Amino acid sequence: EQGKIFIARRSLLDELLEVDHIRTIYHMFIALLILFILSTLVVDYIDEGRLVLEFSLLSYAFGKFPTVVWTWWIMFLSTFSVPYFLFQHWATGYSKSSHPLIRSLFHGFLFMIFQIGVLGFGPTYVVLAYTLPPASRFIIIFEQIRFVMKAHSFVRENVPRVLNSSTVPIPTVNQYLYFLFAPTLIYRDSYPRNPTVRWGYVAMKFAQVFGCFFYVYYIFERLCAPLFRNIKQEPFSARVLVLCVFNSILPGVLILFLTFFAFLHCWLNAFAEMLRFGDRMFYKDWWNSTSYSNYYRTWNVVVHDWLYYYAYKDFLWFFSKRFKSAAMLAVFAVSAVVHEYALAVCLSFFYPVLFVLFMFFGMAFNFIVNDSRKKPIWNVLMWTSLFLGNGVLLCFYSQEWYARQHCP
Amino acid sequence: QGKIFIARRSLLDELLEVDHIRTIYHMFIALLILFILSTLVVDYIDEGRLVLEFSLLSYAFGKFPTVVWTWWIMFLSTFSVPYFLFQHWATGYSKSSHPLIRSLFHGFLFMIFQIGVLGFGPTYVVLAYTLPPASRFIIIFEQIRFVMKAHSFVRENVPRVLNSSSTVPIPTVNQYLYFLFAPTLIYRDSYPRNPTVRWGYVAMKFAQVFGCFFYVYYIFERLCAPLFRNIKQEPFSARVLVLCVFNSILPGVLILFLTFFAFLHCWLNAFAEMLRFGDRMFYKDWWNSTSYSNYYRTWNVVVHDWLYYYAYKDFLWFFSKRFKSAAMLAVFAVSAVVHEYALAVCLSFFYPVLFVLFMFFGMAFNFIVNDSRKKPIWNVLMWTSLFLGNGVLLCFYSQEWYARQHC
Amino acid sequence: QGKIFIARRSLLDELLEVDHIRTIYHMFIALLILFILSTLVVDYIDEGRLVLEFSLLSYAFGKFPTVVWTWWIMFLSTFSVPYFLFQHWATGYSKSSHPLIRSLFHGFLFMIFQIGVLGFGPTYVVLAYTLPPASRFIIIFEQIRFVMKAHSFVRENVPRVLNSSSTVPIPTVNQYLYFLFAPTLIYRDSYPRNPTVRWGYVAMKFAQVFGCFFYVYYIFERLCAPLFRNIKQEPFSARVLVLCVFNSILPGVLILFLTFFAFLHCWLNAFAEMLRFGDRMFYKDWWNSTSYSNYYRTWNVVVHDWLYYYAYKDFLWFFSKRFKSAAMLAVFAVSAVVHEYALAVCLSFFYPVLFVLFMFFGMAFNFIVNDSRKKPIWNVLMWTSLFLGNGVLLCFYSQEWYARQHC
Amino acid sequence: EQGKIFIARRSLLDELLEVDHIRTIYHMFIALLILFILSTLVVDYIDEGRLVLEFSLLSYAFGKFPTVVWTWWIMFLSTFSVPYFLFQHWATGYSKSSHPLIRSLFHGFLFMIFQIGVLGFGPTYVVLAYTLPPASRFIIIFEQIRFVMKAHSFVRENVPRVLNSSTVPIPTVNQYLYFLFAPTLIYRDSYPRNPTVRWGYVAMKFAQVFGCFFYVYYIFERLCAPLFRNIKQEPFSARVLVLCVFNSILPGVLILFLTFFAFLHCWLNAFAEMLRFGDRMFYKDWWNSTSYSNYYRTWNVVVHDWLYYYAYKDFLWFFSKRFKSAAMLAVFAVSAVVHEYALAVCLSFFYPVLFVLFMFFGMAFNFIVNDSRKKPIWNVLMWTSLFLGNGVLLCFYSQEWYARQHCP
Ligand SMILES: CCCCCCCC/C=C/CCCCCCCC(=O)SCCNC(=O)CCNC(=O)[C@H](O)C(C)(C)COP(=O)(O)OP(=O)(O)OC[C@H]1O[C@@H](n2cnc3c(N)ncnc32)[C@H](O)[C@@H]1OP(=O)(O)O
Ligand SMILES: CCCCCCCC/C=C/CCCCCCCC(=O)SCCNC(=O)CCNC(=O)[C@H](O)C(C)(C)COP(=O)(O)OP(=O)(O)OC[C@H]1O[C@@H](n2cnc3c(N)ncnc32)[C@H](O)[C@@H]1OP(=O)(O)O
Ligand SMILES: CCCCCCCC/C=C\CCCCCCCC(=O)SCCNC(=O)CCNC(=O)[C@H](O)C(C)(C)COP(=O)(O)OP(=O)(O)OC[C@H]1O[C@@H](n2cnc3c(N)ncnc32)[C@H](O)[C@@H]1OP(=O)(O)O
Ligand SMILES: CCCCCCCC/C=C\CCCCCCCC(=O)SCCNC(=O)CCNC(=O)[C@H](O)C(C)(C)COP(=O)(O)OP(=O)(O)OC[C@H]1O[C@@H](n2cnc3c(N)ncnc32)[C@H](O)[C@@H]1OP(=O)(O)O
Repeated sequence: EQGKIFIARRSLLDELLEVDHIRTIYHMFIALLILFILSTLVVDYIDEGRLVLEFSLLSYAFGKFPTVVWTWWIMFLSTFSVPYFLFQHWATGYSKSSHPLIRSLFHGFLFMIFQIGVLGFGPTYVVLAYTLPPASRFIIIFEQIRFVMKAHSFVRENVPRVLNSSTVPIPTVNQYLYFLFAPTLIYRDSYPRNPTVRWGYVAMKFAQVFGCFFYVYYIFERLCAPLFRNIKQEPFSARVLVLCVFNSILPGVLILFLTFFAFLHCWLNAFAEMLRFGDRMFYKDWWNSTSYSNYYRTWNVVVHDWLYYYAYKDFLWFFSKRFKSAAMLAVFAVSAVVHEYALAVCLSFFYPVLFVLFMFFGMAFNFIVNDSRKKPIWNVLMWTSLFLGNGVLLCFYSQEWYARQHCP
Repeated sequence: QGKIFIARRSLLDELLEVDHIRTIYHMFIALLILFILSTLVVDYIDEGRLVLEFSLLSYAFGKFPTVVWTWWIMFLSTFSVPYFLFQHWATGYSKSSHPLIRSLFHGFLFMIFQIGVLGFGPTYVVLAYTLPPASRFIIIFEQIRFVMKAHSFVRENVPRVLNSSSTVPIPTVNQYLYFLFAPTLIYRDSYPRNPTVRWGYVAMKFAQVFGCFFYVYYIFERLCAPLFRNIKQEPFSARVLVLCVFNSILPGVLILFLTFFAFLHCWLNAFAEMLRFGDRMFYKDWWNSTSYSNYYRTWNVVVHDWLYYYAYKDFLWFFSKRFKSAAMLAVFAVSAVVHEYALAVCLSFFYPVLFVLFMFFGMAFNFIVNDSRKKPIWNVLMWTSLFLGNGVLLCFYSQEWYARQHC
Repeated sequence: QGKIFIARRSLLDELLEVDHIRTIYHMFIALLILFILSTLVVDYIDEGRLVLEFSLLSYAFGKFPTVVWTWWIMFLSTFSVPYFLFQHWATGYSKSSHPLIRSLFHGFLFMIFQIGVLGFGPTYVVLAYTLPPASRFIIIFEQIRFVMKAHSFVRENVPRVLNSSSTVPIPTVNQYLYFLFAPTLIYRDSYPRNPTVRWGYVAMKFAQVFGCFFYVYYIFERLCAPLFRNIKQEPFSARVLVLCVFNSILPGVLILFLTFFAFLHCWLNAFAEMLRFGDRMFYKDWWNSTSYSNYYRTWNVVVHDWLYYYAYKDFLWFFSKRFKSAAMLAVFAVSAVVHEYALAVCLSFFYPVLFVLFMFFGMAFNFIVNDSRKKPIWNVLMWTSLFLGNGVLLCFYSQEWYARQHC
Repeated sequence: EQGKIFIARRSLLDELLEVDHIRTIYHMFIALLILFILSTLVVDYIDEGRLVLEFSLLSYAFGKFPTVVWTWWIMFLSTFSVPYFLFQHWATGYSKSSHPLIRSLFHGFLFMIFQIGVLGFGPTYVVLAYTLPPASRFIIIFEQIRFVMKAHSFVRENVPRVLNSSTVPIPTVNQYLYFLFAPTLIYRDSYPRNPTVRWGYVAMKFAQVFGCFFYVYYIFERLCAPLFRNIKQEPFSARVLVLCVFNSILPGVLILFLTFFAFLHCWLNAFAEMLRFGDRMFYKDWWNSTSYSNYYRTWNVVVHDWLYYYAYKDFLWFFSKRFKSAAMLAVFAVSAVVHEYALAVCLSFFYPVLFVLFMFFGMAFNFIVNDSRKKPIWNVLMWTSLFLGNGVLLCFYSQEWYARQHCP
């Protein structure tokens, strides 16, 4: 059935991390992390005297922070106010008059131009006018996509209701405000209250997300930054970009793992705890996934859920009756266009082949493990090829952005 | 009393096919192969040719034909003379003039065998040619194995015939040969028979032992041979010893895990598969262990079996069980002396305190994690202390070897 | 058609316990031990210390670790790839697109194995290091053994599956391993099982092989090494070659008898005893043989088995049986080529006429004693001609080697 | 029962030498003999040019041959005539008168003094007066012992007959003459005639005995003679007599084997064939023997038969009833005294410990193989000790004769 429920709970990691053997693997992992930190520290201190811990990169990336604070505030207030009261005025007087669609088309057009202009351009304008640095630029683009999807959902959950006729009204501002912070992207008025906020627990999760971000940042500064200088100096057509596409694979793996952990688990669980959300199914065991059709285990449930429900459904609805292939290619096209837009405006670089090559590689992997081929040789090969290929194309992307799209 | 076989599949096979752990495992193998491939193609581009040439291996293995002929001697000697002596002791018991003179003389002859043929033969042939400390390890390994199997083949049958009618059973040699190759150190005839030997399976396990030995070799050389030479040359001032302890951690734990795997799981399973042994209880889940007194979980059970059953029980029988703590101290002492002998003879260096400090460290760790603290903070601290302690103590050991004995 | 096992106890054991022959045997052993003791105590008094120091042995054995690793390679390779290839050929027969393309490709792969891995691998590894002509002998021995066992393991099963329902039987490998160690060269599963292995008996047989090898060594060195050096130095003029042929007779026949014993009786029985093989038909009574055409009595049957059953039968199948003589000539040719290859490669000398002249000599001897002459005069003349002929031809061979190739 | 019969036939070697495997061993043995001869010949000819074949030793040993011819002729005629006609006159008039033993004692004393003087001294006198060389001296002593035993047998076979009373007379001279050449030492008048004399067969046997004697002689000259020179020069107390007591063992074995073969087989079988004797059991398979008591397999049947029947029987008769040990020691003493006499008069040397030490060694061997010890280790040890010990004591005998009983 179509909808959203609250069965799964906690997460998908807190379920395991108290299974004895997995728990001890987890603790060994933490121990190796902390000993790697202490090793780098007290092996580049006694040898260079400085104990560097360079805080250069983020001090430039975060860039103009008060501007993103101010624009995020006005954007939150816009998304919190204008769609709410707009729909409020909308539904209350739906079929008192205007037996044709005139009222509908007109006000829906007002809403559409609101979204596209104010919520599409306003952020894009304030991010391309001041030539924002990517990190803060990424914050703005990210929150703008978030608010676009949340507004589309708040108006997708309630317009088929009022029209089927009593006439369901808009909900309380005291619940809309909450939905604007809920760890989800499907509007519901029904959210289960966990018993109590555990202030110690949310403090621990905030500590974990901040420590995870700082460890990500430190590993970056120490291992991915010097690579970036040495692809900074001579980037055009050296055959020694190979030297580092064979030298950032492992910290690329580490960054992937820790950014997933931090953002998809600690951040979301801490906000859930401060709000007592209840579901906490923010990710699936993506590593076990095998194929796209009917069996995909997304690594991000919120985005996959919104995507499926609000694009694929209505696309099979409108397009045709048996052209599933058309509708699936359509949801691929939607995801591709929005991802390319995000990454392009975020990295001042129009290079649209990244996502589509990602999907070709996903076809490759899924195929080489979806011929009923459980044989571990093929799983190991899939994993090596995943790591290697994502590193390869990451560095080719960084190269093309840095050399051929920098120099004439 | 008595050890009797039940279980199977070690722990790793059963544990792995749990899907999450199986994918963790495949990720680990992918990271290993990518690590070695990347390391290779990074130093083919920054140095020239391949930087792995198998240098230290040939110096380690050394006098191999010596070890093959001494292994045939030791094996043949263990196969015949403890067995022949025992079969001679066997038939004529309880017909003597004096009840025990036959025993005194006969057990004297057997002790002579132990201390001379297996106690001196191998150690003499290893200290004559001053063998390279790897093949020297092979020989001392085999020597303690054969000494323990002989002590077991006698302790498993002598008390049988002695108590009394046809009370004197003595087992066929055709079983003794099998036990000389069994994956255990308690003599038995009670070994079951998996339906077959799976040649594809032993092919895989032997390929796997070969690959893991090769890989530990690669890692060890490239990642701590330079550190070894540095701790050799200038070993006195604290700077380089700190620099070494704080860089001998990650490949340290890596080679530890890989050698534990390749030897306690893969090698033993290849052989037990070839001999259809059944009880593949070769290691308990070391990583979850708690403390010493009760419910200890050893990381290899065969030596733990022998130690418990053939030292603790018997020092109980020697001292009334009110001074059990005293009896317990001696098994500590036996384990200490045997390990100190092994390590010294294999490393031409008499440094006693290694094992006793390792035991004090294990005691401190058990104090950290036990008492049902179970707090992840204490467990993480225990793991960091284990890794770092193994590092620092290996390095202080290799220092006292490189410095204050070469100097 | 088909060889099937019946008999036992070679010939020597049964023949010996006839009392007269048993006492002849004990007299022989007494003369051997008295000969070596006397020889020793005569040259301890006329020279000083013991004159036996094992000089030429170490030069003969030479590159042993090379031969152990190439033996493991050859053994493993023979164990797996003929077997694996065959099991692959097995399951899918009679499902092909073209009836025989699968065969053409598959048999090509197997021929590739034979000629390259077993036809070149061992010969390449023997001619690379220019191995000493004793270990080189070990390797060529093992190589021809494994080639013949592979040809047999294929000729014993391919014609089975081919003729046609479940007509395709393919035997377990756990049997293939046993046949790779059996004392024969016709693959079978039909091997019986004497009740047990008799460890005292194999102890005796291995002590006996060791002693007989030692003794052939002693005799060979002391009695024809000086003659070897003399035929080396001045080999051209007839004087020393006459002097050598007329002194290479008695230790010649002695080492011949002793090596025949130690290898065809003792070694094979030790192994067949270890593997409980049963049919100990390892040699027919060579000394009573009569002629070639019919009722020939070979001195080792295993090679004779292979030769007859896998060359003569098949050249019958190639040429209609009216030119059987022509078919018979080819098995002569196959035996000649294989022996010439063995001897040349093992002795770095291409002298073809050795085997064909030995065959002409055997023909002349059979003409001497056969035709039911049976007169003791002709039999004695045959034996003198055999002993003397073996002597003279060995010496002309060693001359053409020492002289016209070193010169 | 006591007596002599004609069951066994041929010999004990002709029985085997047509068993296939033993036959081929025999032919290999002959081949090794002839090839050893050709080797010595054409390896000391091309190397020394002489092809020596020294005929020195026998030309001195045989010595005064016409004297032994003449004395053997007169001795044969004596043994052929005087005991015959003496007993003839004896028995014919036994109990016609002389009811007491006077006739008996008197004529028996005449016979006894005949034997001791004429047949004991006459040969001993003609061999010690001309100081005969051992070889011919050996012929004379040998034939004298032979004739003594034959006369004692001819008078032992017929005196208990005439006295038990008709009165059995002496036999025909035409049969006595035959008995004086029969290959035996127990007088019988009953000898089976084989069908025919095989002149080719007796020619072959004479060829075999002459070739055997010449091969014995050649091996002696070549291998035992140089040893004899090197114990000739410095014989007193060297410790290098050991060098050759460890260097004549094998040709001592060969001489033993070939002298046994030749004399006990070819000589006796050829004379049997020229006389068609019938028994031809001239030796037992002595190598298998194990002990003296009840189980001895003598290597010489004629002498063992005479010894037993004509010494042991009458010694148990006269001595006592249950003192078998006494009677056995008595036959040992008789054999010892006669053997020591023979060897002493033959080698101009009184050294009586040889035979008794032989018998102690025989005790040793028989004991170490008569404890039900079939184990081949003990049989091999017995054979090695037999060869070694007989060589040892042979050379100690030759030493003592040559050095301490030559020099003052
Ligand atoms: C740690 C990750 C490392 C990754 C490394 C690279 C690996 C390769 C992959 C790389 C991905 C890109 C990564 C970029 C990251 C950027 C950064 C961000 O944070 S952006 C977020 C990015 N995440 C996406 O964009 C999701 C990617 N995938 C998708 O967009 C969709 O999930 C997609 C297109 C794969 C979904 O496909 P469906 O909806 O189109 O198609 P259907 O399953 O195949 O077909 C319809 C059938 O499925 C049934 N179905 C679907 N869901 C069902 C359900 N829940 N229950 C029952 N039936 C269901 C339907 O009922 C129908 O079957 P009936 O006809 O009914 O039999
Ligand atoms: C190739 C040879 C190499 C030899 C190398 C050295 C080896 C060691 C030996 C070296 C010997 C010496 C060599 C010298 C050579 C010189 C040169 C020459 O040509 S000279 C001739 C020399 N040959 C002798 O002189 C014979 C040596 N032996 C003897 O003289 C006797 O044969 C002797 C003393 C051993 C015979 O002993 P019994 O007659 O004394 O004694 P009994 O068997 O032991 O006891 C009586 C019991 O045996 C029964 N008995 C005897 N014969 C029997 C039979 N045929 N059938 C049934 N019962 C029989 C009797 O009935 C009685 O037993 P109831 O009381 O009846 O139960
Ligand atoms: C990958 C490895 C990681 C390395 C990192 C090192 C960190 C430090 C840790 C360690 C590494 C050491 C490195 C050395 C290398 C060696 C190489 C080898 O292959 S050797 C293997 C182990 N090495 C030993 O040295 C043996 C272990 N040493 C021990 O301490 C013994 O195992 C010991 C002393 C603990 C044996 O046990 P107890 O002496 O503590 O026993 P009681 O105190 O008598 O307690 C027994 C009680 O338990 C009951 N019990 C019943 N069933 C039991 C059972 N199955 N096991 C134990 N107890 C049982 C009995 O009924 C009894 O109770 P009631 O008090 O008498 O009433
Ligand atoms: C200690 C040794 C002494 C050395 C001294 C040397 C002196 C000289 C003598 C030789 C030493 C050589 C030194 C070389 C070293 C080699 C090393 C080894 O390990 S190899 C071993 C032998 N060495 C060979 O070279 C193989 C023997 N060589 C041969 O000649 C073959 O054995 C050969 C050719 C004789 C095979 O037999 P066919 O070819 O003569 O057979 P057909 O003429 O076809 O007669 C077969 C007839 O017999 C019937 N038959 C029935 N059952 C039979 C059976 N069991 N055996 C044989 N024939 C049988 C059949 O039905 C057929 O009759 P139907 O004419 O077709 O009607």
